[PDB]
Amino acid sequence: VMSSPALPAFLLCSTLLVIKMYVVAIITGQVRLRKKAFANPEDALRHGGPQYCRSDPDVERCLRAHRNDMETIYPFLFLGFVYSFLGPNPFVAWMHFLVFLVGRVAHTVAYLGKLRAPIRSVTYTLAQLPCASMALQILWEAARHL
Amino acid sequence: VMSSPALPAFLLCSTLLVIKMYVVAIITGQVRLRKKAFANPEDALRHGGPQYCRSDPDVERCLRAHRNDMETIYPFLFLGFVYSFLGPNPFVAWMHFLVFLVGRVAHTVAYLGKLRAPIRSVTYTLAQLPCASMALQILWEAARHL
Amino acid sequence: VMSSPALPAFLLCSTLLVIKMYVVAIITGQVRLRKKAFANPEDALRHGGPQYCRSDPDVERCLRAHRNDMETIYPFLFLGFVYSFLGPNPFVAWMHFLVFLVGRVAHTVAYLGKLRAPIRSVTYTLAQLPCASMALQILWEAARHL
Repeated sequence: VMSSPALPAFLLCSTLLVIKMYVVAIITGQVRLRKKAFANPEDALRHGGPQYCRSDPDVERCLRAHRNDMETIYPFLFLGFVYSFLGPNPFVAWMHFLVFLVGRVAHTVAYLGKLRAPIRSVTYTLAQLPCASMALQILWEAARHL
Repeated sequence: VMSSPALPAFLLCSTLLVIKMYVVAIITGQVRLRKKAFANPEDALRHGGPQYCRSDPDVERCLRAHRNDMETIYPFLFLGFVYSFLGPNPFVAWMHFLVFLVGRVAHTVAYLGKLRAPIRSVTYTLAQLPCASMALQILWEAARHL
Repeated sequence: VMSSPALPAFLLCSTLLVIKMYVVAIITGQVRLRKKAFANPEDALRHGGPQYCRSDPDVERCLRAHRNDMETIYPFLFLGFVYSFLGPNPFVAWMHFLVFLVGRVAHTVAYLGKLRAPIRSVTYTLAQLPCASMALQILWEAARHL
């Protein structure tokens, strides 16, 4: 965890984000039960009948939040790990990681809370700043070693 | 592959899971051809006409299985790799990795086989146990290094 | 970046692919605005009214391209990283990585450009060759260390 001074910060923020995605998956399963909206007939028939094999607007929203996480956290997991080893200023580094962690946690709150536009979209942009900063840094760093 | 005693177990289980996802992608393409259900008009027009640009319940099921894999295996790939280096008891470690591998392989069998509830849901929960165990371990380990 | 001779090639191709996915996300947001097709009512109400909470065929296509990237680049990110450390012939290695990079960049061009079948499907198969080559190599390498 100490092979770079930035790596505990990265691993802390990264695993909190993975746990955070795990929390989104739990919430999705609870909305499915409460609105009785199942994607599979074998699920619906178990919970009351085939008419519960149906889509629901609130389940659809949960699925959109999880998908957006996969579009952003998974690249951060690669980028921040590699960036951790480009020996960033460990302050700047956890600033990157913390900005991303705080922005992504805020993103999920704005999506599932149905918060008015443009809250969700602002949080997405903030989180992408450290990632973009990290990807450019890694690119020059790798490019100049070719 | 030996920078930690847990790492061959992790890499073996991890790559089997990646190959397993690759197998799910192959199956999806075969259902699309057999039911003639294409997502894109350029695909449909190539296979018989625009009326084959259509959704199918069995293709939809394949897409749900692949998506659930992305929600779970990809975090395991990060978590199990990092956990491999927290020097777990290499028995416990491959127990984590094997429980996850066996549970996820069982999950895909239950989804695409249309197995009665709650088989698919039980397999998902078993696989998430080692991941949750791994994420908590990594969190304390990184937190205490900050 | 030099802990293996294959690793700069891998990191260069990998981050270009991550940036490439980031570009796909940007394009998706622009199609949503131009066709006025929003997935959330809080978004639609902000851009003209609830009738703009609607699906669009061109937004749907962008989402399919991003999803396919997640199915393929994310495993490459794991596989190519690990393969980088199995000390491949650094020529073969960047050949793997370059074939994947060039194939995946071509895949996105064929999807969003609505190119006639089977262009998109050919590019997907080319990119999967190095990944399959990498996964088999990692599997034997890890299996024989168990």
